[PDB]
Amino acid sequence: LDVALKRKYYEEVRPELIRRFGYQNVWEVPRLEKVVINQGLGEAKEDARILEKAAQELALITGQKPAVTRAKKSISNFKLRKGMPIGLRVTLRRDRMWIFLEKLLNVALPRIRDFRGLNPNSFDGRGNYNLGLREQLIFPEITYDMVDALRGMDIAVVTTAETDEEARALLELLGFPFRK
Amino acid sequence: DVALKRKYYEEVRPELIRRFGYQNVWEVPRLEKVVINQGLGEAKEDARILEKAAQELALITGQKPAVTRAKKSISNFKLRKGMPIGLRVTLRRDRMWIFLEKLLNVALPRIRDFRGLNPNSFDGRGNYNLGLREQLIFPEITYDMVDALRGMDIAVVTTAETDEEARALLELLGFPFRK
RNA sequence: GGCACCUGACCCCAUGCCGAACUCAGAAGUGCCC
RNA sequence: GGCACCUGACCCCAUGCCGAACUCAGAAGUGCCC
Ligand SMILES: [K+]
Ligand SMILES: [K+]
Ligand SMILES: [Mg+2]
Ligand SMILES: [Mg+2]
Ligand SMILES: [Mg+2]
Ligand SMILES: [Mg+2]
Repeated sequence: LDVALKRKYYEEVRPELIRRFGYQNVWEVPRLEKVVINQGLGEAKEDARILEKAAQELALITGQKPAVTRAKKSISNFKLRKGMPIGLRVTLRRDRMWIFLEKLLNVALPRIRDFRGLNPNSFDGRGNYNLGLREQLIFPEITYDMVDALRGMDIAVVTTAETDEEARALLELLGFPFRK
Repeated sequence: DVALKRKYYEEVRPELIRRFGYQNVWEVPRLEKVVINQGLGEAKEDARILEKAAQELALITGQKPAVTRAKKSISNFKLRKGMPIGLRVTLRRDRMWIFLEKLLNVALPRIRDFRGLNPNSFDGRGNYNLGLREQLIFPEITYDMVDALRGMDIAVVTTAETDEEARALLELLGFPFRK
């Protein structure tokens, strides 16, 4: 399972984190835990062929089956208000996560005109990074293009770091193209 | 009574931060769960003493024990695939606190000649294990139902990354370590 | 409003045991998107 | 041999997605019961 971004973590990223913060044992060094990708529908468009087009492209770029999230309790009862399926969700762990981040950061994000870098301030206060991408994402597989149809998918990079400063060191050194 | 929790949140967390210098209160080690594993005594090869034993541990811990059995993978001589080898309960949150309080404010004191706890029983990742062989230390275990169960292997799992931090946690909580 | 984090379980629902997980909850907690 | 930790997985089994959980696996890994 020779993955490019994984290889970089143990080879480069891990040894330098143990320097910046000097961790006692190798198991306290922050790691990547999961990547949750959420492509919402926002009820702005209801066509059924939307959920299925998104469900299938999201599955190719992630290599995993998306789960259909749904509206729990009801809302405004006029007639045309709450559907049922409200978006797609996939949780990437292990190898599929290393492969998705390598394609996202190194081939998809760069092949975008309107891109200067990621906002280094989008950290949740507990070591996790939150991103929102409403552009076209070009992947080796297919092209994720629901720019006009749906809004932006919500990516959450959840790590084992305890603080944001250690979360971005991991991410900075990992490859994430920020602006700081 | 959840008095051991108050102690953690009022005394221990601040004393640990002082000792190790945690910048954030959520990095301070805490108890995640306690797993109890009871071997079988007379409840073994039976289904009436095994019910009085389960309800036995069920009252000691506050929750429904789980029955551990021998993996199902028979060869060619079909004679079943493993019967019950014991009971298991995973204590988290309040039930975990209440059990740790009883354990040291009731169960450990009822032991005669008690030395202390081995300060070495740390698994290397910040967790602690101990075995309470002979009972009569738990008020609940009724008479005429004592040898229904053997001794319990306890595993105190914490969020502490090392034994050092884990030990400080336990010692500040009030575990009577031999040392 | 949604996903992630955080925290809980009154409610649907859930645990070979465990609201750990799954489910649910949360204007006046944190991040991001609309 | 059991539980916990750790690491791993189409072998039974499993995930609204996810070997995260559940299941299973690991003499020559750590801890307590042996
Ligand atoms: K929770
Ligand atoms: K595991
Ligand atoms: Mg984190
Ligand atoms: Mg630990
Ligand atoms: Mg459920
Ligand atoms: Mg299963």
